[PDB]
Amino acid sequence: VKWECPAGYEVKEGLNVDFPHKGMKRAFIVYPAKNVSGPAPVWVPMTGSVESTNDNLTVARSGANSILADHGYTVIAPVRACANQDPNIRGERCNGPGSNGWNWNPWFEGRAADPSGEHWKNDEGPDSSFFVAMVQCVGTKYKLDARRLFLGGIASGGTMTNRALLFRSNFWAGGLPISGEWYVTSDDGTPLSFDDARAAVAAAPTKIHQGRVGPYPLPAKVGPLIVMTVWGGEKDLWNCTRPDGSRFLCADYRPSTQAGSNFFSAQPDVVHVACSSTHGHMWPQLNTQEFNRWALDTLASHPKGSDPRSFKLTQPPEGYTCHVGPFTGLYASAW
Repeated sequence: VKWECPAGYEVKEGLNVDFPHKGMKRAFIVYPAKNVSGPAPVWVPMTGSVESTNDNLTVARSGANSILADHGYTVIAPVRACANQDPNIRGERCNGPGSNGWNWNPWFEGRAADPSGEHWKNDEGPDSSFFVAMVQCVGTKYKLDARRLFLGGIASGGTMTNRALLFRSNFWAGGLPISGEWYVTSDDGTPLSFDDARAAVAAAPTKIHQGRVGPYPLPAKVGPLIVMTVWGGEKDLWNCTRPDGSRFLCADYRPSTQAGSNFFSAQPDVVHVACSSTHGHMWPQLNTQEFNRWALDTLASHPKGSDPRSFKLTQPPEGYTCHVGPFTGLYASAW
C-alpha cells in the first residue's frame, strides 16, 4: 500500500467533498480511531439503497457505524455517486435500476443483465477504484494499518463489498458483505432472471456459481482475505418498487449469501465465516453494536497474509450463529 492523494487534496476529519476520481467528484466521511496509538485498522462501511450514508453512520437501527471509531477503527465511509455528494440522501435518485451497464444505482456493484453490462465483466468499475484511492488518500493524514483495511455494508452495500473483494483482493484485508447479492449466472456467464438464479443455487447449493457481482469468470485465485458473509434469515428478501409505487420480490439473499460463501470458502488463502441471524434485510438488529464490535474485531484478528489455519473464531453475540466455511443451514444436504 502506497499513501497518496490527488494533487492538492486536503483530507480532513468529517466530510470530504470534491474528491476527483475517474471524471467524477466524490465524497466520504472520516471518523479517526479513538484510544489507538500507531496505525489503526480501517472500517469502510457502505449503506444500501434507501438508508443515507449518515443513517448508516449514526442511526442505531441502521448500524451507527461511526461508533466503531470509539472502538479503535478509523472509519472511512463513502457517499454513493447517485447521492451527488450529499450524505443525507436516502433513496432519492439512488433506489432503482442502474445505468451505463450497471445493474443497480446505489453503487457500481454488478453488471446489468443486458449487453450494456459486457464491459463490466472485467473492469472493477468506479466505486471499487474510488474506495482504494479514498483509503490511500486518508492514509496520508491518519496512520492506517495496511494489513487491516476492511470494507462492508448492507444490501446493495453488501453487493458492493462482494464486488470489491473479488476485484481488489490484493488491497483489502477482508470484508463484511451483509445480505449482498451475487447475481448468479450460468457457468457461461449468461445472466439469469431473479427466479432462474434462485433456482440454480437451490439445485446445486454447494457449488461455486458465477455471478454478475464479479469478474467473469470469477478469479481462480484471490489474494489473502477474511470474509464474513451474513444472512438475515427467512425474511432476508427485498421487494423492489415500480414507478407506479407497487412492490414486487426482486431479491432473495439466501442464494446469494450461500453462493458467496461457497466461493470464498473454496479459496485457499481466504478464511470465510458464515453468519446467520433472524433480523431480515436490514442492518443486524439484535445487539447491533455488540455485533459490529464482534465482527470487526474478528476480521482484525486475521491481518492480511495471516495463515488461515491460525484463525480462531470466538462466539458471536446472542442472536447470531456463525462458523468457518460455507453456509450449511440454508439448503438441505446432498447426503
